[PDB]
Amino acid sequence: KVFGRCELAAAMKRHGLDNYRGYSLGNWVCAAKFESNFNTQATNRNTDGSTDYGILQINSRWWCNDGRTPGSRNLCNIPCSALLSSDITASVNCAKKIVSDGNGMNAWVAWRNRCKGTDVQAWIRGCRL
Ligand SMILES: [Cl-]
Ligand SMILES: [Cl-]
Ligand SMILES: [Cl-]
Repeated sequence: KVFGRCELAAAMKRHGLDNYRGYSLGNWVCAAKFESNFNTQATNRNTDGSTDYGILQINSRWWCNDGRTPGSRNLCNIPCSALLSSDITASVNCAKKIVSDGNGMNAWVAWRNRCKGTDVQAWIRGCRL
């Protein structure tokens, strides 16, 4: 599913991501924009052989099981395929664990490089939330 910008903001809020660990909704929407362009089915293969999955490009080295990332963990206790669903529940619940892991949203390199320090509220501007 490719979400609309406000549609995704609303879904993230519904699932308790808004201001989670102090990160406003615009941060999460911005991260999703640059990780996946709001496409739940996004996948990308990393140089180390791991793969990133879903709207927040969650990585199989630590967070989910895909059966083909040697030496990896599955800390969210989910198949990576769950992160591709039109229902963002699994992605949100896993993101909550990731952002609580110590480095906040810096876990998402694209958030650090493209969202951090910017006017992230622009991502939820105009949205009925
Ligand atoms: Cl915001
Ligand atoms: Cl594996
Ligand atoms: Cl980047």
